Amino acid sequence: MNLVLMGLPGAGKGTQGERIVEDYGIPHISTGDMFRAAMKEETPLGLEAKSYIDKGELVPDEVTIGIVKERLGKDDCERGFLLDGFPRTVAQAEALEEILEEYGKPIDYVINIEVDKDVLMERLTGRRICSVCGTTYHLVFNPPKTPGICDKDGGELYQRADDNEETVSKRLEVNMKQTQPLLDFYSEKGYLVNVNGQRDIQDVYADVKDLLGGLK
Amino acid sequence: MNLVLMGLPGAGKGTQGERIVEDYGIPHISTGDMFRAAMKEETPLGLEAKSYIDKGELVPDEVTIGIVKERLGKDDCERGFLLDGFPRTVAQAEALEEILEEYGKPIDYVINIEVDKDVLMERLTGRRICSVCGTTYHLVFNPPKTPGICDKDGGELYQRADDNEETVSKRLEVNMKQTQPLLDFYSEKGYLVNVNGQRDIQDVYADVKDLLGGLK
Ligand SMILES: Nc1ncnc2c1ncn2[C@@H]1O[C@H](COP(=O)(O)OP(=O)(O)OP(=O)(O)OP(=O)(O)OP(=O)(O)OC[C@H]2O[C@@H](n3cnc4c(N)ncnc43)[C@H](O)[C@@H]2O)[C@@H](O)[C@H]1O
Ligand SMILES: Nc1ncnc2c1ncn2[C@@H]1O[C@H](COP(=O)(O)OP(=O)(O)OP(=O)(O)OP(=O)(O)OP(=O)(O)OC[C@H]2O[C@@H](n3cnc4c(N)ncnc43)[C@H](O)[C@@H]2O)[C@@H](O)[C@H]1O
Ligand SMILES: [Mg+2]
Ligand SMILES: [Mg+2]
Ligand SMILES: [Zn+2]
Ligand SMILES: [Zn+2]
Repeated sequence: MNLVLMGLPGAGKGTQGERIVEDYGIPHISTGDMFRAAMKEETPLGLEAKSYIDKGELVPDEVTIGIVKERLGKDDCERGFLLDGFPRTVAQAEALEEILEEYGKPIDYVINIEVDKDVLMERLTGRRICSVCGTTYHLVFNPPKTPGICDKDGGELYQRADDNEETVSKRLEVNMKQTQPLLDFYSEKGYLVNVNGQRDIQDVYADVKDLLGGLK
Repeated sequence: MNLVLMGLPGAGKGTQGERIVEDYGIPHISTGDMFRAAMKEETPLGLEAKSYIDKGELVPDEVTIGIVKERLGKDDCERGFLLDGFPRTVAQAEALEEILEEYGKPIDYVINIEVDKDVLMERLTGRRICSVCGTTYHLVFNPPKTPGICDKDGGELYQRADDNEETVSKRLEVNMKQTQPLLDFYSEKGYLVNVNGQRDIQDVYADVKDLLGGLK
C-alpha cells in the first residue's frame, strides 16, 4: 500500500503512522523527521533546512522533493510506504505523481487527519517527544507513565524546538494556506479520505484500519 | 549542543555556564576570559584588548571575531560548544553565522539571562573570583565558606579590575545599547530563549537545563 498522511500541525500524523507501520510493515517516511535527523547530524541538508524550520516556514520544494525521491527509491519501499507530511503543497503533490509513476508505485489513498485549528496550539505546546525513539506524548492527552521519560526505552523526553508559541503560530498560518489547494487536488483525483482526528487515538486509528485492511 | 549565552554584565553567564559545562562537557568559550588570559600572558592581543576592557568598552569586532573563529575550529568543539559573551554586537552575530555555516555547526539556542539593570552594579561590585580556578562568588549572594579563599582549591579570591563603579557603569551603558538589536536578530532567526536570571542560582539553572534535553 502506497499512502500519504496529511493534516495540520499537531493533527496526529506521527501518532497514527506509528500504529500503521506496526500493523502493516510499510516504512514510515516523515519529511519533518528527516529534516530533524539532518539537523541533529549537522549535515548540509540540515543546515539549509534549519533556517526555515526554526521559524515555522516550509522548506523549499526542490530540496524537499529531492530527499523524498531519494528515500522512496530505497529497497524498503518496494512493497509500499507511508509518507507523512509530504506532499504538503500542490506543487509537491504534482512532483510526487511523476516520481511514483517512474517507480511504479502510484498512491492508493491520501488520509487527511482533520482537526480543528483552534485546538492544535494546545496539542503542540503540551507535546513531549522522546529523545531516543522520537515517539510523542502529551502532558494531558497522552502522558507517559513516568513524567519526563519514555515508556518504551526510558529515554529523556524533551520539547521540540519548533513547538514554541510563535513558531507554532507560524506553522499553522503557513500550512493552513497550503491546505485547501492540496485537499482539492486529491479530492479531484478521488483518493482523498478524510478522517476525524479529534477523537481518542484508538478511535482515529480504528477508522484508519477500516481503510487499510482492504489494501493488503 | 551549540549554545550562546547572552546577558548584561553580571547577569550570571559564567555561573550558569560552569553548570552547563559540568552536565554536558562542551567547551566553555568566554571572550572575556580569553582576553584576560591574553592580558596575563601579555601577548600582543592581550595588550591591545586591555585598553578597551579596562575602560569597559567593547574590544573591536575584527580581532574578536578572529579569535572566536579559531577557537570554534578546535577538535574539542566536535560535540558542541558554549559561547559566553559572544556575540555582543549584530556585526559579530552575522559573522558568527558565516563561521558556523562554514563549520557546519549552527546555533541550537541563544539563551538570554534576563536580569534588571538596576541590580547589576551590586552583583559586580560584590563579586570575588578565585585566582586559581576562576569560579565566582558574591560577598552576599554566594559567599565562600572561608572569606577570601576558594571553597574548591583554597586559592586566594580577588576582585576583577573592571568591577569598579565607573567601569561597571560604562559596561552596562555599552552593552545595554547592543542588547535589543541582538535579541531582535536572534528572535528573527527563531532560536532565542529568555530565562529569568533573578532567582537563586539553581532555580535559574533548572530552566536552562530544561532547554538542553534533546540536543544530541
Ligand atoms: N513537505 C514539506 N515541505 C516543506 N517543508 C516541510 C515539509 N515537511 C516538513 N517540513 C518542515 O519540517 C518542519 C515540521 O514538519 P512536521 O514534523 O511534519 O510538522 P507537522 O506537520 O507540523 O507535524 P507534527 O509533527 O508537529 O505533528 P503530527 O501531526 O505528527 O502530530 P503528533 O502525532 O506528534 O501529535 C501532536 C501531539 O498531539 C498528541 N495527539 C496525537 N493524537 C491525539 C489525539 N487523537 N488526541 C489528543 N492528542 C493527540 C500527541 O501525543 C502529541 O503530543 C517545518 O519546519 C517544515 O518547514
Ligand atoms: N564579544 C566581545 N566583543 C567585544 N568585547 C568583548 C567581548 N567579549 C568580552 N569583551 C570585553 O571583555 C570585557 C569583559 O567581558 P566579560 O568577562 O564577558 O564581561 P561581562 O559580560 O560583563 O560578564 P561578567 O563576567 O562580568 O559577568 P557574568 O555574566 O559572567 O556573571 P557571573 O556569573 O560572574 O556573576 C556575577 C556575580 O553575580 C553572582 N551571581 C550569579 N548568579 C547569581 C544569581 N542567580 N543570584 C545572585 N547572584 C548571582 C556571582 O556570584 C558573581 O559574583 C568587556 O567589558 C569587553 O571589554
Ligand atoms: Mg510528526
Ligand atoms: Mg563571565
Ligand atoms: Zn522512546
Ligand atoms: Zn578556585
